[PDB]
Amino acid sequence: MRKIVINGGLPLQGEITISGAKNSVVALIPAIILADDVVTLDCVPDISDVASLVEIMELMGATVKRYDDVLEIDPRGVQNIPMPYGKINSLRASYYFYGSLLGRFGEATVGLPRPIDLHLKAFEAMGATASYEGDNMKLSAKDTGLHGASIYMDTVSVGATINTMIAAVKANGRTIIENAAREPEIIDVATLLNNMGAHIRGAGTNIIIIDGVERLHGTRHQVIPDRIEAGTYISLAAAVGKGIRINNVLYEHLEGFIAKLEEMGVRMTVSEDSIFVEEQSNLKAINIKTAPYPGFATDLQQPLTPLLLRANGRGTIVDTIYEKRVNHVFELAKMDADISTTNGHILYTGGRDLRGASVKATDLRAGAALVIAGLMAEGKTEITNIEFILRGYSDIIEKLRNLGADIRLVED
Repeated sequence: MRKIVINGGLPLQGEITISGAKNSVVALIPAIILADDVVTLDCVPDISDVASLVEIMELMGATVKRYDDVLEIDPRGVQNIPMPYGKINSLRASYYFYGSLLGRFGEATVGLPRPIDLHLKAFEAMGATASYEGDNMKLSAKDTGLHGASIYMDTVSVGATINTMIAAVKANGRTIIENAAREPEIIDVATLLNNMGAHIRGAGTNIIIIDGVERLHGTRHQVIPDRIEAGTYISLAAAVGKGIRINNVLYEHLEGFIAKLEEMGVRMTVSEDSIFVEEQSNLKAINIKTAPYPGFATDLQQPLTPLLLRANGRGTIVDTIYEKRVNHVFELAKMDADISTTNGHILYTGGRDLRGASVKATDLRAGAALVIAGLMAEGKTEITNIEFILRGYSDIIEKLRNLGADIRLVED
């Protein structure tokens, strides 16, 4: 079993590039099926989910050219065929094919082995009912096709919002989505569709209005950066770096995260789609309270924690999304960090230097914190159970080594 060995204390310096948003690309790819021509995607992350999606597109009749970070997909040869369960079960959001095939063919036969009910509830309003026979579900629209409807999301859902929006652009009439998700991935998908010739308004707000169109042409879209991976490296560069420029990062997708950094005293210049983090000193301890977008992302409270340990004073970290996301606390405490837990609150007192130890990555974002803390601590830090970290952050070991860090993979 492999592990990450880190000798910290060294100042980091150089350039680093953020990969494409995973949560966005999984919706962009199946949405291409609606197009009548080739659609090109730029800045596509090289992850297992993308590779899996490409195989499915190819199995349904789509030709795909893959090179650099670019995906050229021709959806013209896509056939209306059922999707086998043994090919879609390994997918994150395979339900994004639902709204895709509904707008394209008016039906979708899916294999079965509940947050998916909100998707169906929206499809129901658009005249699409789901039949169940054996181990298969077939979403079938009316003979006239999908039609617009006033949909109020009883629960804020990123998936249900996107899936509804995908099936709405090629429907008949006006579709209004109230209480919709405001996440950046919603805007990214809507941007792709609008550039294909759709009519989407209010993307990014609580009210999205879609005016259906008959045909959709091709276009070229650039996938938005992973805002979480961005905030991870920004927190890293501020903690141990002395001059790191984070490339391919949208400042407008980290409004809440940036505001908290400025409260600490984090100095940084912003130009183009990049952020240059200077060498930090005299940081102030702040309080963190996670919230739905554009609130403080719950997937950023852990990678920010080591930077808070660099700060001076005491603060409090509260996660309203996941009240039990504290599996990083004990591991950081093993590195001589003044961090503890009570109820749901995460107490911390930054200021004192950390010491290298043998820690285990419990989850993805927690392990990212251990890496940052590993670069801070004096001595050697060995992190076990890191297979999901290497998948969460593509080429992370090489990226940090190019920053001047003594990070290394050891297959034990």
